[PDB]
Amino acid sequence: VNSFSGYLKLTDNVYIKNADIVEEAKKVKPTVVVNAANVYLKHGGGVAGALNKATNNAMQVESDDYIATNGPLKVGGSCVLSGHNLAKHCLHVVGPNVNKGEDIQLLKSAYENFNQHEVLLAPLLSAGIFGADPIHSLRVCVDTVRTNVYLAVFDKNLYDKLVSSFL
Ligand SMILES: Cc1[nH]c2ncnc(NC[C@H]3NC(=O)CC3(C)C)c2c1C
Ligand SMILES: [Cl-]
Repeated sequence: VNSFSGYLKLTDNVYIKNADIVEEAKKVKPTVVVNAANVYLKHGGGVAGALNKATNNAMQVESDDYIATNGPLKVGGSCVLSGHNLAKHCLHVVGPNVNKGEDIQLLKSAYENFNQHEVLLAPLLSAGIFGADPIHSLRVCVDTVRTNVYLAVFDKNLYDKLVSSFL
């Protein structure tokens, strides 16, 4: 049993809810919140910009130190950093950005990072301003993630479409 409330069960291990991941994290304080990151951990917009704002820019400060030490992530890669006031940990995962020409086959590699954590709160990778089809992102998620993933979908219209089209 966990504290996630109001989710629709899609599969054995995947759950979905129309919710702002920021407000959901502040309420649940999960062990792991997933950020829709880029390789430079520049959290300007989309989910990343929103999560960072909720930490009062502490996420960005920590991220800049991480990059100064380690260099950029790989597309499809991830790193674990602090969850600040939102979660114990933040798993920064780089889905491919279609508006940059990045290979969509890397979306599966991106979701594989979730399997290193028993339970996570997460957005659909490469959705929103990353330019991929959210229906496809949900499908890759279901077919790749084996640990327990709670998806927060901000847009109500999109959430309804994702549920009604789910096979
Ligand atoms: C403030 C905020 N909270 C979120 N919580 C979950 N997902 C988010 N966006 C990623 C993709 N999922 C969507 O519904 C829209 C999308 C960009 C296609 C967000 C955002 C921008
Ligand atoms: Cl986003």
